Amino acid sequence: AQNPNCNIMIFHPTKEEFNDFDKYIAYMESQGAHRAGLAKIIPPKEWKARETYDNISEILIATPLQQVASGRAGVFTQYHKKKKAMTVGEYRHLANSKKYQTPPHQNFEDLERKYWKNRIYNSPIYGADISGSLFDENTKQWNLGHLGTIQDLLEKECGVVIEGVNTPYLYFGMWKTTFAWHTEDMDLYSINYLHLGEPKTWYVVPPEHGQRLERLARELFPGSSRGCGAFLRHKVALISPTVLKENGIPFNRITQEAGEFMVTFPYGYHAGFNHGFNCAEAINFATPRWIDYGKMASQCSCGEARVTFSMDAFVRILQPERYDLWKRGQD
Ligand SMILES: O=C(O)CNC(=O)C(=O)O
Ligand SMILES: [Mg+2]
Ligand code: NI
Ligand SMILES: [Zn+2]
Repeated sequence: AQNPNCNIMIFHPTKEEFNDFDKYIAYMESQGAHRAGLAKIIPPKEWKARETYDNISEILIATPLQQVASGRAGVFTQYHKKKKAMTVGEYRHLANSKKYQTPPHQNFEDLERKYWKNRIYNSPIYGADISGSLFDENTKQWNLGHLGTIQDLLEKECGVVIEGVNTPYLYFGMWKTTFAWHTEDMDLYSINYLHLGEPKTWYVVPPEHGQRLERLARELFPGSSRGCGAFLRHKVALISPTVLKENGIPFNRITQEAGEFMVTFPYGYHAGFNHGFNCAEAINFATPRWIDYGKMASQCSCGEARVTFSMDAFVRILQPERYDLWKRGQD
């Protein structure tokens, strides 16, 4: 069995290996990369996502989200308070202001310490989930707006033709902006490219141990657990590495820098934070190996998780027993 300790693997494809996306994903899995839940892919030196970022400040963040925390430093939830629209230029200036800027630090480890110590005492503003792409249309390799669609994959594997579309999303971050513990919708893969700026630290639980994290989360967030049998789908709960280690939960960590891709694998729980002003692009995708995870994915039916149009068909075809209850949650 490849990668039996479920370590995060880092890949350095050549320019030739970077041509066929699906083939490279399947290669990484042949080496056991999925067992970690997360892999890093460093593009060949000849590749670029676009020519420059000199012209992005006019993008609009229509609904910036202020991430307000409740709890204790290692075990907290966050809620998103909607703020007035601002441009990326405005948001960058805000990120760099004395109130929001990254503090002086020695290295990534010192910064990680500071994040876990102090996160809850601040409310950083995240420009998340913005439909769009920063890949040049002429970038032919690993262009996250030109991937094969999940609808087409389900059609190829299962023969059924369904409605829905699959487009990328931009994320503008600042110091302390946080992504809560989650798997993807329908336990899909994700791919995330850090276009520019400061790093992003990731934490991940191997898919084979995801239920250990869920059981801890039910213990740590007992009201939430009574409200919903899949409350991590609400994407609000944080648990620190120290707390994970105290409770024997297997996990790994890695820091993504600008110019790097990360892939999350089906049912790989992940969480993390941004080091400073940055911009990432991400999208969900599927492979044939996903289909069995899609069929078994938990679902939030309490009404909180509220998701895209395209998840309807995935539930309807892969989980017909659950469909009626899940759709009641959506409506
Ligand atoms: O970058 C972020 O804030 C969160 N991204 C992801 O969870 C992902 O790419 O799957
Ligand atoms: Mg612009
Ligand atoms: Ni994710
Ligand atoms: Zn719910």
